[PDB]
Amino acid sequence: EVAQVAQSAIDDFNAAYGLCLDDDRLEQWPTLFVDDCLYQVIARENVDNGLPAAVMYCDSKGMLADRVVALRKANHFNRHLIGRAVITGVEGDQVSAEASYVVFQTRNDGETRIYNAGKYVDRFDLSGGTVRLKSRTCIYDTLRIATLLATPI
Amino acid sequence: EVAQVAQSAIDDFNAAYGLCLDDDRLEQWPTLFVDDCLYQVIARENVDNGLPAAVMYCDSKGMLADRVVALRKANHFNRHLIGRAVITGVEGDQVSAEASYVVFQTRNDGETRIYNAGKYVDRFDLSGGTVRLKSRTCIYDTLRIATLLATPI
Amino acid sequence: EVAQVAQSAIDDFNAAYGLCLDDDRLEQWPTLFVDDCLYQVIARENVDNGLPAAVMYCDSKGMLADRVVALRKANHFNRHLIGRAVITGVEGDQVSAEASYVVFQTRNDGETRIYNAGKYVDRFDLSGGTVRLKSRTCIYDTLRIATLLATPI
Ligand SMILES: [Cl-]
Ligand SMILES: [Cl-]
Ligand SMILES: [Cl-]
Repeated sequence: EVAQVAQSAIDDFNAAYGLCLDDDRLEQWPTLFVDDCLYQVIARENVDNGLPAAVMYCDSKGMLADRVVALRKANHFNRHLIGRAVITGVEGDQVSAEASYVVFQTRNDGETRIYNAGKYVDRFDLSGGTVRLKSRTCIYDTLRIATLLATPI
Repeated sequence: EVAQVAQSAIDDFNAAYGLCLDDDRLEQWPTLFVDDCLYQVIARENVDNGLPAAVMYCDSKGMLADRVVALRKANHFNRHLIGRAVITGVEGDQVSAEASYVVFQTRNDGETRIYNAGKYVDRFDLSGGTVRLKSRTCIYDTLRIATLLATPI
Repeated sequence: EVAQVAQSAIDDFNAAYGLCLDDDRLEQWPTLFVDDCLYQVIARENVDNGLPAAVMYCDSKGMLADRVVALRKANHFNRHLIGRAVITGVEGDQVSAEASYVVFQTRNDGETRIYNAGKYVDRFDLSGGTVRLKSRTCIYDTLRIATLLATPI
């Protein structure tokens, strides 16, 4: 029962996380994390390098918010499909999980292409009747990724 | 418990809806709607225009059935992946929800391409021990879409 | 309740099955099947031919293991997205189900492409407090598929 509850909570979180970004409700995105959080976007191969280079990196909620503010100030259509989560550990109301994802993007030419494929590797805080990310690492396969005014994965 | 029940009902509906179309069981498709229904397929940008042009439009079950009949009479391989649904409102046994989707298509050259990416915006009727669409709007990103003898999204 | 239990078991199985292959934990893959199993990969159109040609075929766990051994001995990045399962029959603790899937692949040029789209047609053994495949047929749309040292779908 407790397993089913955490599974559903995390899968609901991921569905709403994808729709928040795809709908361009970027202001909601930082609220899905705890204040003292970690969000990063790193290439699959870099997750073995001595110095894993993140191409997007936020080590506080303030940095998440800074990104949303900048994206609004210095103003494609995105679509996430996120797989069902695999829970990989439970220590009380802290739950680790992973879920595959693909972000599809449609630009001005009108063709929808695969923009970024990867998997989320997460630590969720399920305390206090809520579901928020303590840490999310987007471990990605696709080489080309936006480096200027990039919308979150 | 009631939330879990509606969530599961809608996610089961979407899984079976995608497989019905992909398997070419087109005769089942109109049965997934109530009689006095609305099905439409509209571009993301048109959902702000003064006159949102739908490229596929049915305002009764009779129109759904008319499409299936025509597709059979005047005879690609499709594959849907549908995200988990986000329930956006509940008024008794009427439930609104949204779910991301991508339809992949394989034509005679054998390459599988992204045909149509979007999100379903739905009103479900969960009354009377059943799950049927009152209305489904497929809000889509991908520019090119079939305009002759188009299979439903 | 029993329906919800089988649904969750199968959807959890599929999530972990995709991640096992994508993570290159190929040694886990044969363990997801019973010993006297059937795994095959067959083109959609061949599922009507008098002699349906399978392009990947294993009729025991020994054959599954033989493939993993060969892949290790004679050494792309893959990403599965698997749809929610539709349960198509239940005879005690043997359950038939189907689920759409797309395997995305990223090769040396760095572009992520659609490698293989299809649906799983499965017979699950849910006896003895466990979830294992009795048979899985991957019925696929995409023409080009690896024929040398192919990683499982
Ligand atoms: Cl920037
Ligand atoms: Cl027509
Ligand atoms: Cl081989």
